[PDB]
Amino acid sequence: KSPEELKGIFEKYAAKEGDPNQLSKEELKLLLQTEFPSLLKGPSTLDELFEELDKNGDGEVSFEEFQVLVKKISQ
Ligand SMILES: [Ca+2]
Ligand SMILES: [Ca+2]
Repeated sequence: KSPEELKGIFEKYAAKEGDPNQLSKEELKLLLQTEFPSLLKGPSTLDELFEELDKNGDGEVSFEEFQVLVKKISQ
């Protein structure tokens, strides 16, 4: 899908709790299993995907941080 469509998906989830703008490990899990099931059933564990994605270490994944995965998503 288009970039605007991914932001859309990102968005429904980031808002379920905490910062309505960023993903929590729970919200990322939720996103991943409903929308992209094989991202999370690869070599990394959700926990390990979370570490990779959280660049700062603020416990949230922003949309910009989320861009990494997109390559696999779009793939
Ligand atoms: Ca959130
Ligand atoms: Ca972060």
